[PDB]
Formats: sequence, C-alpha cells, structure tokens
Amino acid sequence: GWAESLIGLHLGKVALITGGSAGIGGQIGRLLALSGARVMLAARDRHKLEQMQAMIQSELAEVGYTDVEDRVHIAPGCDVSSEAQLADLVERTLSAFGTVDYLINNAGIAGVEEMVIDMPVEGWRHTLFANLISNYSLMRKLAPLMKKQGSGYILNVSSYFGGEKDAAIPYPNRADYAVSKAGQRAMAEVFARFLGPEIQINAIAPGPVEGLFARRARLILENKRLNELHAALIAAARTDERSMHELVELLLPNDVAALEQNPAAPTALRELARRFRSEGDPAASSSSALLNRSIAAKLLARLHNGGYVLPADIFANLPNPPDPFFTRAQIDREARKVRDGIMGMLYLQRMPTEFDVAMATVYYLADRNVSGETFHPSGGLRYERTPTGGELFGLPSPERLAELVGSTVYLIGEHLTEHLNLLARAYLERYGARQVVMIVETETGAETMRRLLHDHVEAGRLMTIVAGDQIEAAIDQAITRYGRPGPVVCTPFRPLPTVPLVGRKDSDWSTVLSEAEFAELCEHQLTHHFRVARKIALSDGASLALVTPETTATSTTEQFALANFIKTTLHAFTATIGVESERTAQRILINQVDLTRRARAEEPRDPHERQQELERFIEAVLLVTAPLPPEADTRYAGRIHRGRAITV
Amino acid sequence: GWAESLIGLHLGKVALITGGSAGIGGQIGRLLALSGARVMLAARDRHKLEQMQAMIQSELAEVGYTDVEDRVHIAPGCDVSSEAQLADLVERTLSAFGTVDYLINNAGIAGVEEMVIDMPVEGWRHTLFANLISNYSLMRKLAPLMKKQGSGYILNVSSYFGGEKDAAIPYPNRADYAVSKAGQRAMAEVFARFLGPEIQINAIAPGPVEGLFARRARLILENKRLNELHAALIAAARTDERSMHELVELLLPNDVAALEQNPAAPTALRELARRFRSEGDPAASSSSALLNRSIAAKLLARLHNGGYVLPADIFANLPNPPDPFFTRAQIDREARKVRDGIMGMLYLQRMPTEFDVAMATVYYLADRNVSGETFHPSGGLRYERTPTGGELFGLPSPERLAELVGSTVYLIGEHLTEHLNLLARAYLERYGARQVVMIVETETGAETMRRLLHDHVEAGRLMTIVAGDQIEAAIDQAITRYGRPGPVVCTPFRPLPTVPLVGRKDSDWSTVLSEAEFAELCEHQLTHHFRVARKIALSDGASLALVTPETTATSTTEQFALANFIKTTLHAFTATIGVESERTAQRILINQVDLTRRARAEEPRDPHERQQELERFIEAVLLVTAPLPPEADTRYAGRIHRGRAITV
Repeated sequence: GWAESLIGLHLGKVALITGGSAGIGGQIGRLLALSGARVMLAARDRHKLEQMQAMIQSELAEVGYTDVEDRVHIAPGCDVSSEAQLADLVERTLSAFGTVDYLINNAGIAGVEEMVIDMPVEGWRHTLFANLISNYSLMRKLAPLMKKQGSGYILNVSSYFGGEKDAAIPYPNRADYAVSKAGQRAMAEVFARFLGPEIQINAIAPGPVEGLFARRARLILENKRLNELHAALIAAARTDERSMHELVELLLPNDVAALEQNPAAPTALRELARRFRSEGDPAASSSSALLNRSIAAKLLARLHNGGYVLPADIFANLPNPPDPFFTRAQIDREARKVRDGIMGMLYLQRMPTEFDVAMATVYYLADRNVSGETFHPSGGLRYERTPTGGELFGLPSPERLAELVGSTVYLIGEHLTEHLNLLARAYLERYGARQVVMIVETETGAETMRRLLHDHVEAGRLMTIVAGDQIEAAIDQAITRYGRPGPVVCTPFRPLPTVPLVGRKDSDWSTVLSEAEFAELCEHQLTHHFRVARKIALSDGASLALVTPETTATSTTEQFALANFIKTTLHAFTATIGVESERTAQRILINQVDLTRRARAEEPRDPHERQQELERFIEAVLLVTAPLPPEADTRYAGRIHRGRAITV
Repeated sequence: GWAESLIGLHLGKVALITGGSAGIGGQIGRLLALSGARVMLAARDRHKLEQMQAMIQSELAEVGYTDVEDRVHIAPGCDVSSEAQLADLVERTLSAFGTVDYLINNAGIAGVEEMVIDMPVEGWRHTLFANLISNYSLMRKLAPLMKKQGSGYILNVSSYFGGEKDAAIPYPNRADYAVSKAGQRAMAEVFARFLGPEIQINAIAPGPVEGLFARRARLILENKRLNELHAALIAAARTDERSMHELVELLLPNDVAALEQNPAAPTALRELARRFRSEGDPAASSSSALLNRSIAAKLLARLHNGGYVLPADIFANLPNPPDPFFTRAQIDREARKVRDGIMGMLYLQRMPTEFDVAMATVYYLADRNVSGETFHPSGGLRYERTPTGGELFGLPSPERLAELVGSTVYLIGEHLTEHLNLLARAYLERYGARQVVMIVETETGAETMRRLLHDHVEAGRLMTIVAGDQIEAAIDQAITRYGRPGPVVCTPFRPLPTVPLVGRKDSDWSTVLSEAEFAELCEHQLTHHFRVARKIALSDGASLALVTPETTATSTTEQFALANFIKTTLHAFTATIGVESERTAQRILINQVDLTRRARAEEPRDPHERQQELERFIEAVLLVTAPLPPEADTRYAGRIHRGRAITV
C-alpha cells in the first residue's frame, strides 16, 4: 500500500549506490529497486550486503517482480577511499547492467571525530578520500557513458552540516567530515553548468536521522579537561618567564587544590584549578586530580606538535587518580545534554527515519528540471549558521593596527608573488612589524621573493624558508629561529589547473580533470590550509588568514568553477575551526579572505580597478589579522572576529 | 500511466489552492485532486475556473473517481488582495469540506513592473497585499483549525527571484514582486518553529517556467531613453548654475544633433546626445529626436517627484518625432536579447513546464519531515546573487570620510532615539557635516530628539521635521528649506509588536498577530524604507542606509522572529534597488545595515559589549554613507558599494 505510488517511478533505470548495505543508502537502493530500477549495492562488509540484497529481492518478489536475482546485485569488499577499488566497482557494475543512469554517491565515514588541533593529517586525508574524492572519481568514470547515451544523474549524499549556498555551518570536532560534506554540495553547484544538458547533478542534505552514548559523553568530558589544561598552559607560557617544561612540572603532583593554593603558580593555572574544584563532582577524582595518563598523553602530543620542548617521559611518574575520574552522574548529565541538544534542533520535534528520508529522495530523483541544487529531504533545524561572501568592509581600528608594531609575521605562499610582496611591505613599512618570515614551497619561489624583497632581506627584516611538502617542519624551523608568530597569512602554493571539466560527447575524455588531479586539487587547495591552521593554532599563532586562489577577468571558465568549488568547501573548514577555537578559549582568530569571485563580470577590467582590488586585499588581510587589544575580546566581539569569510 | 505513481498519494486531504484556474496553481489543484485530495480552487475569472474544474472532474472520472462534483469545488470572483474576500473564501471552503489540510498560497500578480523611482506607492502596497499579506491572512484563518486537528501544511508559492537563505537575488524593475516573493519564503523560515510540531510551512521557489514580447522590448527601449535623459539632467543640475527648468529647456527643440553641437549645453547632455547618434538606428526617429510625449511625461513625473520645480505644461509644445521612434530591427534585437537572456540562465537548456513543476511540488507535499525550507522544483540557474549577513567590517577610507565635510545629512526615525542621537553627533562633531535634518514621525519624537540634541539645535546645526504618515512631503520640506541631502539614514519609526505568533491548541487565538497587524508590520518595516528609497533616489541623495529593527538580549522570541522576517524580506529590496540604480547610471549608493541578529546568544550581554555594538553601528553606517571620491566609483568599486547588507 505504501509502495503503490512508488512502483514504476524509475522503471528501466540502472542505479549504483555506494554504502548500500545499511542506513539511508540501503533504503535508497531498496526503494529504487521497488520503483523499478536495477540496482548495484556497494559496501565493505559482505554479510550485511548479502542480507540487504536478500531482503530487497524478497520484497521485489512479493510485489510481483520476476527474475529478482537480475534486479539487485552486490559489490562486497568495496572501500570507496581506494581508487583501485572504485575502478573495480565501475567494471563490475557495467559488466552486470551496462551504462549507469543514476550514480548515488552515498558512502560516507564519520571521520577522525577530533578537534583540528588533535586531528592527524593522514586522518583528514583519509576522510577526504572516502567522502569527497570518491564522489568525483565515480562521476569521472560514469559521466562519459551518461553523456554518450544522452542522460544521467549524479546524486551526492551530503549533510545539513555541509552548509548551504552562501552560508557555512560550523561542525566542531568534525572539520574533516564538514569539509567533505560541503565539497559534495560544492561539486554539484560548480559541475552543473558543465554536465548540462544531458546530466543532472544535485546533492541531498538531510539533518539528523534515526551504551556507547555514555562512552561518548565521557570522551566529551575528557576532551573538555584537555582543552582547559592546554588553553591555560598556552596562555601562562605567553606572559611567564618559565619554559613550557617548567610550567608542565607544576601539574606533576596531579593535585588540583595544591595548584590553586600555590602562590608562585601562574594566575591562568590557579584560576583553572579553582574552576576544577567548583565545577567538579566531589565524588569524581577529576575534582582533586588534574589529569589521567590518557589526557596527559594527548596534552603532551598537542605541546610537542606546537613545537614546545618537553621530554617524552615527563608524565611517566604521573600519580594515577582513583576511579571514577568522572562519576556516572556527570557522564549521564553530559549524555542527556548531547541528546536534548540534537532533539532541540528539530522544529517538528520528531526524528526523521532512514526510510522516510530515502522515500523523499527517490521521489526527488524523478524531477528532470533541477541541477546544481541541494535538496533537504528532512529539515526544519535550529542551528548556528555563518553567512559567507560579504564584500563590503574597511580597515581595522588604529588600536588593532597598533598591536602589529614589533610583531613577528609569517606569510605562506608561492604562486601569488605580487600579493606576498605587497603584504610583507605593508606589515614592515606601514605597520612596523619587527620581521616577516616568508615560507615558500620551492627554492625558485624563495629566490623570486628574495629578489622582490631585496631591501628587507638585506636589512634582516625578511627571512625566507623553503617548505616543500613539509609545511609543519618549516613552521618549526621558523619558531626555533625567529620566534612564534603573531599574524599568519596562508596563501596556496599552487595555481588552479586549466584542463577541461567535462569531455565532448563522442570523445574518450582523455584530457578531462583526472581522479588523481582532483585529489591533487584537494591537497593543494584544502589540505594545505588545514595543515597550516592545525600547526599555527597548536603553535599559539595570534591570527590566521586563509586565502583562496585568485581568479581574474582572464581566468578560464574551468578555473572559475574550481576556484568557487574551493571557496565554498574551505568556508566549511574556516567556520568550523573558528567555532572550535572560540568554544575552547583559544586566542587564535581564524578567518578566510577570498580572491575568487562567482562571475567574470565582477572582476577588475583595467589597471585602476586592479589597484583598487590589491588595496582591498591588503585591507581584508589587516581586518582579520590585526590582533584584538586586551579588553576588546569579549564574548560578543570574539564570535564576530572568528570563522568569517570576506571576498576581495 | 503518468498518474500511476500519483493516485492515492494525498487521499483524504483537503486542499485550498489560490490562483487555481491557470498556471502552476491550476496544475497543482489538478494533480492534488488526481492524488486523492478534495480541492477548492480560488481565482478571479469565473469562466477560466469553471473550465479548469470541468477538465479536472473529467480526468478524475476517467481514472475511476466517483461523485467528482464533490471532489473539486471553485470560488470565483476571489481577489486575494482583499481581506473581506479572503474571509469569504475561508467560509466557503470550510462550509464545503471542513478543516483544510493543505493551504497552497499560490495566487500572485506580476506587480507594477517599474523601477522603484517610477513605482507608485499605492502600486507597491497593492503588490504586498495580493502576494504576501494574503499568505499570512489565509494562514491566520486556517492554522488554528489545523493545530486543533493535530496536522496541517502551509505552502507559499514563492520564486527563485525571492532569493534564498543568506543570499538576495536582485530583480530590476520588479522590486515590489521580489520583496513579496522573499517575504513568502521568510514567512516559512520564521514561522516554522512556532507552527511545529503540528504544522509544516515551506516555500517553493521555481525558476522560469513555460506579439506582446515585441511590445515589452519597445517598453525596455523607451525606459532606457528615460533613464539616460533623467541621469544626465540630474548629473548636469549638480554642477551647473542653471535650474532644472533651464536645463529641461535645452531638450524642448527635441533635436539630438543640436543638443550635441551646443557649446553652452552641459557636458553630461552633449555626451548623451553623441551616444544617441552613435548607438541609434538612423531609420529610427529616436536617433535624431531626444524624446516623445510619453517619455516626456514620465521624465516630468520623475523630476516633480524629486522636488524639482518645473511648469506642468513644459512639454506641451514638444515636437512629435515621426514613426518609427524605435525601428522593428531595434525592437526585435532587444526581444531576442531578453529571450536569450532567460534561456541562457538554464543549466539544463530546457524550459520547465507548469505540469512538471506541479508534479515535483505534489510529490514534495508527501514529505512530513521538512519545515522552514524552500524547495526548488525547477532550478539549475545562472544568475546574479548578493550574499547578505556579513558582520566583519571596519570604518571607510579617510578619503571617503573627508567627503562628509560640509554635507547635509538626513536622519529618519523615531523609536531608536539613542542610535539617532549618536549618529547626528558623529556626523556633526566628528566629520564636520554642515547640518543634520532629523525627520521624525510625531511631535513627541521631535521634542525627544530636540532635548537629546539641544546643543546642536541651539547652534542651528540640528533641524527637526515631523513627517507623520507623509514622509515624501516631509522630504520636500527638507529639500526646499535646508537643501538636497548627501547621506541619508533611514531607521523605522516603529518598534516591533510583542503579540503571540501562534495560539494554544484549544484556544480561539484572539490575541495572536492579526491580519491587520501583519499588514501594519509590512507598512512600518518594509513600505517605510521603500517610500524613503524611492523619494531619496528621485531627490538625488548621495547615499542611503536602510536600517532594520533592533533586537537585544531582552527582545521577546516573537520580536526575534519578526525582526528576522523583516531583515530577509528587506534584503530583496536593497539588492534590487542597488542593481537598478547601478545599471541606470544613478549615483546613489543604497545599502542595508541590520540591527537584527538570528539568535539571542549573539547579542551583547553587558555595558561593555553594548558600547562595542553601538560603535559598530556608527562604523557600519559610515561605511555605506561616506560618498565615493571623484575617480573611485569605477564599474568594479561601484557594484561593491551598492545593494549590500551588513549585520551589527
């Protein structure tokens, strides 16, 4: 009865559904098959996939389909993070059914589930490969066949937490996931004009959908302890003569009351210990002990990763606090807080089911007049939003600019030599920065910058470092030799590629952006900024401007599309890390400055307009990098000056 | 066969569809009835409605429904712009079917189809009544019954041209229509939390859907002639000793070549006449004659409406140019330009049909997990977008601020006395404005401002005018007595109401925001700014900041919803008038400064944060009102400084 309006809706269509053994993907495959499509279900676990296939074939036979074994195929052991496995999947699908009509890019992993400053770089990369690069890879293999037959559909299964057009959605402790989700949407938004008229490309962005939850609440409490201890140590080290090593030594007796009562301990640590005592459960050992071995190891990793010098065995003798570190009452109160928080987002006060979200998606797939859209099959959500794309701004206050006098500035980049030169000269000549550390990618880049900045190089004001693919080690060299940075400007080392984004109908697409080229694009234009943001925040940088690629009136149409893909995708990272930093009492101000515009007609057309643009660039960078004075960083002003993006 | 997946989808539902005799509305009513709903179709023309009803009943009988006369009812002579007619419609619907399940707010009019500076105020109001106020009115009559039964659905039929969350879409020559469309979407976005869990409220925003077109192209050419003549006369009057009367006298021989060749004619007019000759078709009389009687009457209306003094019979003897004024070749080239422009927006390169858009809408209506959303049943569009909601900005350049010395400032408002006082004092004490004209609504408001600004009142620097409901006449008084304005700041006279937005389930809703209160809200918070924008642009004001209502940490939850409704809706007006002004070579810079935030948690919580907010307010107003210096207003910088919005 419920399937009566579904049967026949997609008759004759061939669909490939990744992550098709469970969740929304399993339901999408089920309903597409009931609607008449022949489906290929891909997943890792063979058993789960075989059970799903059997349940679907059984339901197909129940409603009257015959030869059900020919309508539902499976591709077990398929790990979408592997390019070789994606090639095998396409070969198996085409061998079974011929040309794919619908590519349902559903497979997704949760990701690292850590704040950026605890996120391994290889972990971030793995999330991008599984959740985003896999979507491009499957489209690159299937779109040529779709265009040749004259029709096709690519559906990327994004999330509400991937943001929307002109608004980023911060997703703390999930930056890798949020970026992958936003990239899935951005891919649909920028490829639509290229894939049209033959192929439709859209995203779906569902919100939340329907023992370990107590384990997760305990992990939140352990993360909160880590954050508070790390923030206070970082803050104490800024204004104390003691080294980070000597400061960490105050924590070794692991006694909250003794730290609070120590007249010689820095104010940030004494005030923190007071908070541990006040806010703590007296039955919990976390109210009398500062940390445990697990928090201590994670704290040590943060300090080491921020270039702070400490022996690896500093916590070897740390007294072990008695169980419970956090009481069952504390853990249950945090679990209820998480639960009520999610439920509280819902305007309709009811959790959508995977079945209902899939039904709405399968009806949506019948619509032939949409491309570049993000459909919300579930929605009505109360959640923090960060609008992006504002272009009307001015210089910061003279009080914020005065804070630049005597500062250590780090500039990162290579391709944008003119921007790098003007920026170094603005900080040194106009705002009295003590020194600029120019971190480039190659020796050729280093030489070009040294020649452009010869006067400041000879005066010892401009120092150059060659990073190669080792940006973290390059920042460590800068820290040891020149001191920790105040303001940091991160531009991409590489320009955007100029290859086609789609091929001619009767061509083999041999020159079209390859799967490896798309991964390289994500590395140079997304991972680049993440690695810098992670390292600079850990290294106690005062501010960080993330700069997107430049588009001009002469940039190719493909470059405009890729630039806009990056700009949208990076906005998710900027908004997330900005909220993460703010919520955990980190000083760093992280914002994005966009050199990419949506259309050619908006770009400067003459030398006067170009001069106006370059001056706006400097003003935009100063607006986000001039440090906030002592009293100015209120709860109100703090949220304004973090996770924002402005277009030059 | 095509209806096989539709039959039974909405069985047992009662739907009311306004504008149900034709277009998308007619198709929505048709498909809802085929899906099993009982439908009431409302429209003005009885004949069209009777034909639609007969076609639907015939199709219902064909697919097997019985007693088809009981499934499809009509409500002829229903003009949705009339409150009395909306009450009659609800009575007829409830009498026929009982409680309405689905309210399909489809009725819409094209509106005035004029630039704001040619738009009659009563025409704007009529568009709001028909397209937006009618949507609230029907929801206010039907939502109590829906909540009592425990379920309901409100669908507002908006447009892609109504913008989206965090982005406004400029729609030149359609500001009234664009605002009505954005308000339909904003209504769904802000009422969703209040209407949940029982009632869903969403918008649909289709893009373009499938002899007079040549008539429209001719009207575009006549409008272009008007704009060029009006812009040159306004510009000439700024730097010429001749009055507007003497300047208009140069046009009376109606000879393009004689105007160009006149050594004593202002440069703006001579350069314009050169352009008429170069860009004109030699076979068209528009290449040798400046205007015709129709353009002359519309030009005279603009000048009179801008307070320029000219006799009503100034064009009585204007020589009539011989036909054709514009050749068939010129008209056909413009018609093709309009056509290709629309087609060129489409990524899928095919115009969607009313049938297909309605089908996608009827499938969407089955989704029970969405509220506050805007579904795009057709999409994939290449079009100009204006992101809104940016909050990171600074002061303008000292070159822009120097332009304020000796200026005549107009401040409009009443409720926001603190904002008005600080603004008058900033312009007079910090930036050396010659005088501030304070235009308030009432004598009590005038007295309050005079007391707050006593020192500037005694020095003859602060002048007060009481506008009442006659803002245009108040501006004319300011022009005659104090001179034309440079910068203008428009704040609302009224605060936001504090009445409930929904009623308790078993209540009569007697205290809930009435249909008359919603119309009053649109008058004080939308029409107020339109009337000011229209008058100031016509009066050659240099800049105009449109200021939305203020929300604080203590504002009621209803006030936050209404403030956000206004902020979204006004962004459509600001973006449209900004592009209209830019495209027609008008100098005026029109932008919006928002005192409304999306959530309470973002607001200042203490006196320090409040001081920070008020200083950001002044900075935001200076950023958009400081005039652009002589060479700075390039094509590039011009688009940046118009139609934008920033949140304090």
